[PDB]
Amino acid sequence: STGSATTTPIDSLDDAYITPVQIGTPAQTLNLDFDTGSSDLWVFSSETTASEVDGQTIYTPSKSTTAKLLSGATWSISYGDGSSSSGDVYTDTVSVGGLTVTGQAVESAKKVSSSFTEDSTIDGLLGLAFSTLNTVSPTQQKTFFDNAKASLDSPVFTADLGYHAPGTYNFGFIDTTAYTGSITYTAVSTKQGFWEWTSTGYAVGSGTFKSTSIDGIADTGTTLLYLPATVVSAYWAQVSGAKSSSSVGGYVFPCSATLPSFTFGVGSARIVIPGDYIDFGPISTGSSSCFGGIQSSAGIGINIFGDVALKAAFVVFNGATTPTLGFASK
Ligand SMILES: COc1nncc2c(C)n(C)c(C)c12
Repeated sequence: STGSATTTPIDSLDDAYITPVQIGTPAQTLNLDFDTGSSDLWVFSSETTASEVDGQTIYTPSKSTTAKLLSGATWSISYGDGSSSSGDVYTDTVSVGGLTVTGQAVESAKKVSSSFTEDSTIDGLLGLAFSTLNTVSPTQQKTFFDNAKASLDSPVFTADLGYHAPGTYNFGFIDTTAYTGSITYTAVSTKQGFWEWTSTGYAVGSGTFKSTSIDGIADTGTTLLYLPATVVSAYWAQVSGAKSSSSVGGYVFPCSATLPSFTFGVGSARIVIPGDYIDFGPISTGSSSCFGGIQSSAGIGINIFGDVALKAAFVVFNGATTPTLGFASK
């Protein structure tokens, strides 16, 4: 089997991407944030505290003839941005782009933090990291990909995120029309539960490439590119007036600037992030200070190849017996 679904930016900044997912019988379609940095499929639901729902579409398990309470199971998650959610668990039929898993754990939120309530466009998350990170207790549950894997034509999924435009998540096949040149594959460590790999270096604009190992994660659920402070300082030094602002929470730059590109290494290959991808617009409405898309990972504890980086590539998440990541230009 295979599946193919379109993923769409939630806003004009590409803060996140949503992908429609069918849950239950008859289908209930929710728009979920596919997140290769976590491993829970959780949704706003008929059980979510009413004052914490503000425009999201909810899953109602009592209206699904295939939903079953997973007795005694609970879940609770906290994300790198300080947001959180928790609740109980059902199993139900879940389909993505024509690919169906029966008995998928669907984690129903009883509580969500304010940042989830405030984002009316995201109805929940669909985790695509390794199932060892799944938070369900006392019986840990498998991701949608993990459950689908054995049925797929090939044990892979691909992320093809758009810049200010729709893109695609495919399961079970590699669309050879979706990228240019060849796909360069690189080793993955699953020891922390992430799609963790080592970039071979970087360049800023038309500058020379610096060969240096940068260990980080491929995370579709993180908006920005978070890299070591040395690398980030070298980038922003090329932008007149750019500075790190503790009051704003990162590097800012004049909105009048034209940003340089940023290149990252994948083995001997190179992925070029155009400068425009690094512009996140005014820090507040009407401001002439703009927020940067490359930020320091210092004080996160891990480097994160988030959407800013991933959207410049066609990315293969290879879940073969020894997982690997592939990157191609597009
Ligand atoms: C204008 O965009 C922003 N402004 N201020 C802080 C931000 C943070 C922390 N992130 C991730 C974005 C996209 C920001």
